[PDB]
Amino acid sequence: IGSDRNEIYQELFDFLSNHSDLFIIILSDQSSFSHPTLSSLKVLKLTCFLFSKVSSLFFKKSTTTSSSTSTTSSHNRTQFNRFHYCLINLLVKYSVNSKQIIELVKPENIDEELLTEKIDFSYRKNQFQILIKETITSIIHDLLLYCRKVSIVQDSNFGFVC
Amino acid sequence: IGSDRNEIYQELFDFLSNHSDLFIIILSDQSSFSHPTLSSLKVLKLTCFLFSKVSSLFFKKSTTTSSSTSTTSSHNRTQFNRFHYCLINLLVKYSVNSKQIIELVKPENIDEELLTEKIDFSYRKNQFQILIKETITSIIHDLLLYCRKVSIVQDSNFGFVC
Repeated sequence: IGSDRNEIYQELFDFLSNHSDLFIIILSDQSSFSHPTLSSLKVLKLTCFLFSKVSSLFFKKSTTTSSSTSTTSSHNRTQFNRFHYCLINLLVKYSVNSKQIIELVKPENIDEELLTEKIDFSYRKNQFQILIKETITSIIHDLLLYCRKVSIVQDSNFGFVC
Repeated sequence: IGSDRNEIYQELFDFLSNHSDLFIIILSDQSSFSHPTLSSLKVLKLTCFLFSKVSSLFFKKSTTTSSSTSTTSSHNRTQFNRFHYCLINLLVKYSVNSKQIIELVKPENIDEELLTEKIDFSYRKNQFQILIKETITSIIHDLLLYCRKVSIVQDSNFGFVC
């Protein structure tokens, strides 16, 4: 029903918004690790998808000006601004440096080393440099869905500038 | 006088603690710039020195339990915990990866390219790979002074675990 997808998206909103420092540390991709891995990218692919799904509640819970506690509506909008700049800076990092990231990622498992030897006959690359790249297609895709759901609002009003 | 060094250290404490998210971004050294530079290290050498100087106020303003606003003393201690983990993770990054950092830094000026051609007769290295290294001696030294001033308190009581 019209309830049930918004209920799922509200337990996900209030998850992401209580655990906000962990999700800021994930969504900055401020990686102290001198190589990224395919499993940090597996986690990032899922995190950007969740923010793309919940994006319309991120607009609403930061724009509903209730006639009471100005100290909470400013806080919700400050969390929104932090998450928004992280998600926009990922759309810079993962598009512009896309090729360097595919050339910097390392395997974590013998399954991924056996994809690092093997070529793709369509591409030459190895199969690992394609699984990384198509994980990066996924990161860019739901980041662009987040940007669309934040730039264009209901009744076709404009939202935040991406 | 006994006032005047605490005046200078208080304007520096309340500087570093109001501007906290800028100093967290400096002190994490989560360098998304795919090479570090000597001038980011010039800034980091000064930032670690200021936190080493102010460290004893960072212990006091996070441990003075007044019988009043538990909502502020918990906040001061949360800022302390953020700065402390950054300064400790720098002491990991700059000691263990010390040699790789000297092999990853680039010059920003023709003055520093003219130190990148020139050898040191004592060392072979170039002179730039020594100026980087001795900037890293400086970063490690005042980070170790911070750790000493935070591990060992007045009366020789123990402080925070480094």
